[PDB]
Parts: sequence; C-alpha cells; structure tokens
Amino acid sequence: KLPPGWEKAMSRSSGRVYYFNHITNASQWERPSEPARVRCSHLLVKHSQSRRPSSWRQEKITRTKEEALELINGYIQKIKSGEEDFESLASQFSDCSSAKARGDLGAFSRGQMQKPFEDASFALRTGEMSGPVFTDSGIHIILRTE
Repeated sequence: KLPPGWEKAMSRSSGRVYYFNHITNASQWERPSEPARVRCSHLLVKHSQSRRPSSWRQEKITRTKEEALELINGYIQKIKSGEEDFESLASQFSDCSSAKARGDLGAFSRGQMQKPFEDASFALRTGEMSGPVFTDSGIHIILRTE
C-alpha cells in the first residue's frame, strides 16, 4: 500500500505512527488516500542564498536559509490549523510575483519547472499540500489544485 513517496514513521513526541512523504515533505497522522499536467499554487520564501535574493516584497532579501524555513514552517502551521488560508498567506508573503494571483502558477507538465518543484507537484494528489520544498529559488509550500 501507500502512494508514491509515502512511508510510515514513528512519532518521537507521542509514540503514535504517522505518515511522511519524502518527495513532497508532507506529514500527517492519517493514512494517505500519472497525469500529463498538474496545476499548482505556491508560497515562496527566499533567503540570502536564493538564486536571486530579491522579490516584490523587499529589494535585498537578507534572511538566512534557516530563518526562511522557520517562516515556511509557521505558515504551514497557520494553514493546517485553519487560522489562515493558503491563498491569503501566498498573496501577502510569497517572494514571487505569483503572489498577485494567490500563488497560482497555472498548469504545467514534467520538464518545465525546477526538478524538486516538479517532483513534489506531481506526487501531490489534487487538493493536497506539500511540506517545505527546496529549490534554488528558495523554499516553497505547494498546493495542487488540478
């Protein structure tokens, strides 16, 4: 059983089993449920070692790789608690011009995007969200919408 990328793991804090996906970095307590194109939105947090350390949000991005991951982790927490919607955080805080479209990148096939982004995107099922996804652009949260 278990769809591509998914494995079982042991919770250190609680001792209960959980499920993790080494392609998307998703993790959840619940046991989880190839197309030519997928459609995804993302939220990007850049850092000082990004291929290009600037965005519409700030001309010189100075945060560390570690501080970017903490920001990503907090947004995932907010999304999973329902305190904030993915689209609302992407629109406010994503370091990419796709923020203006609620993070939507449109449809794409394999062979177009950065490879880690592509692999995570195609390993999500429609409606699912990734964990932190690392590319030279920075750290992404990816939501598969189609």
